[PDB]
Amino acid sequence: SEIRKDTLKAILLELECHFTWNLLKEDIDLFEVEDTIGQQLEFLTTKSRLALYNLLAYVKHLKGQNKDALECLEQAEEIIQQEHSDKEEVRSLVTWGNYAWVYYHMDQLEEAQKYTGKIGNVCKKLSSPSNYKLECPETDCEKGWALLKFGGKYYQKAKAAFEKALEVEPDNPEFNIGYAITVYRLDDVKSFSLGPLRKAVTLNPDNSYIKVFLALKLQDVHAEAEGEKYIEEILDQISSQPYVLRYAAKFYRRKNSWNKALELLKKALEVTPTSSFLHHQMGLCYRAQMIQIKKATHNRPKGKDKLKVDELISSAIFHFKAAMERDSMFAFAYTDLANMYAEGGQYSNAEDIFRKALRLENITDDHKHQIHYHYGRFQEFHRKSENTAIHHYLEALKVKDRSPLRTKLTSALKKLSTKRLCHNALDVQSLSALGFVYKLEGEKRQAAEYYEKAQKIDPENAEFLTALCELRLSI
Repeated sequence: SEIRKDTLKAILLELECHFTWNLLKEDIDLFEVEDTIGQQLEFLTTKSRLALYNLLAYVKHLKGQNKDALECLEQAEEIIQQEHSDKEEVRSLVTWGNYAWVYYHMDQLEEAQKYTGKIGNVCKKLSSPSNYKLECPETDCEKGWALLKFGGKYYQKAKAAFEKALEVEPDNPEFNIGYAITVYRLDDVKSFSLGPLRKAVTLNPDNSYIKVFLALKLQDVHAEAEGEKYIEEILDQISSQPYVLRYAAKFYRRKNSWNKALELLKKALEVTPTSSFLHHQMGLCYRAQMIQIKKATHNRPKGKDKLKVDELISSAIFHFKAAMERDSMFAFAYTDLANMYAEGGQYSNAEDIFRKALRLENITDDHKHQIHYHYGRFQEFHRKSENTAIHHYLEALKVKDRSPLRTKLTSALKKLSTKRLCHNALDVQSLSALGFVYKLEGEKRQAAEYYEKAQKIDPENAEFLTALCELRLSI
């Protein structure tokens, strides 16, 4: 019954849980996010797992695995009853909301209704100003973690949420970890997060997770020795924790300690061998060492150095391929592989990989942006095909017009267009590109001038029509 389903849905929309927090699947690589959560769950004391489990449920639902979501929620509830607490029913609200939603998506409306009933009973007994939600620091914290896990588009939101929690308990250890981590990811380099991370470490003395990020930030601001002291402080504790291991390995990698990084990444991979992220990290290690050697030997490594370089290239390729095999949506692996091929002169291979990458549909717009950027670079400096380079820089801008890559893209587009003017009138490609760039930079008259020509050459082009229709609104 559509009527009953919508009637229930109206209530579901009032709840506080992952299903009402605007966490768009399009914004993430589902398999990566699932991998990340699984890694954070490893050998983690059960108590600290609640939020993870709730989030994992939502993620399993996003993957079309509602039963696995049920399993995750069963685990979350068990964690809740394991804490024996007089904050129990309150602590169960998110889990219950997720239950209600998951049962709704399984067309099992009465179950869902049971959970909305429990939630409503709790809200009424506590005389909440809302019928199906309850103002709660814990819930703000949980939402903070969910947002943070959905990536760069959500960091500001995450910060807001942690701050709300922090407004109630400013010295709560967990809230402080979430806030500090969020400001850390926002730092990507700035170091606004240094104070917050120091405080978070102070409030969580035996927590490896927060210390590794303090170490990474200390490294960022050229306080390497202190950071390394933190890393050594957590080494023994993290030997079964792939998630912390990979950041410790990152610290070592950035310090050029290749074998230390590889040692930790190998332990991590032994915990979670299905991980694309971990393979990709290994490949990055091999690659960085190879680059360091080529640099030192002025691009002519001899003897042992030569052997080592070959071996490193093969290892890097191996790991980027492993990462692609474990998650076809893991875009960084494709572009790193293709770029390594391109550097070695292997243009046919680079092209195979790039083409696979350009044909992926269900990846995020950020990844697509970057893929187009890299393929355009490949076209400009290796193929020497300025037209295709223009096409892809343009695509990169269309998909995501305000990123750290915006100036590179716009300047490159202007430069390549001007180079087109050396012997020929502008192609429709270059005209389109300049129209786009100038419209984006605010030069509406010039943009309009370029689109007029683009149109005159291609009269039925819907893009030029729409651009002109829009531009004629101005001034």
